[PDB]
Amino acid sequence: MTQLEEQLHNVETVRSITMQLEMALTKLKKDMMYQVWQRESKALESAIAIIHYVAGDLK
Amino acid sequence: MTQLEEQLHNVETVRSITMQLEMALTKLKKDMMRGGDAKQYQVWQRESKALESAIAIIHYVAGDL
Repeated sequence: MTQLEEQLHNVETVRSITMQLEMALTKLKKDMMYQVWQRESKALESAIAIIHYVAGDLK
Repeated sequence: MTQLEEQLHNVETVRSITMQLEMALTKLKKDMMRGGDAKQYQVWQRESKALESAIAIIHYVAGDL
């Protein structure tokens, strides 16, 4: 159980930090909101969507 | 200037978090090289490569380095 709890903790940490990154990018994009600002903001939304998706498999 | 400082500090927070993510992925990686084999390591190798590629994109777009 201790070692399984360690593996679980390492997966949960990755999941938690990925959700934090999603929020940091959201603040970045929200705060910055002309095409180039707009285009970076869409790119950030897309990067956020991606890492959210990829991280879903972590459960 | 308020807008510039706020953007710089937001990009800094992105840098910090992405550094922390990369460190956590390194640890998760040790455990996968040891916890067994089969479906889940190959599932993990898929997921890890995708995660690191998502991080590379974030760096390209946010430019945190």
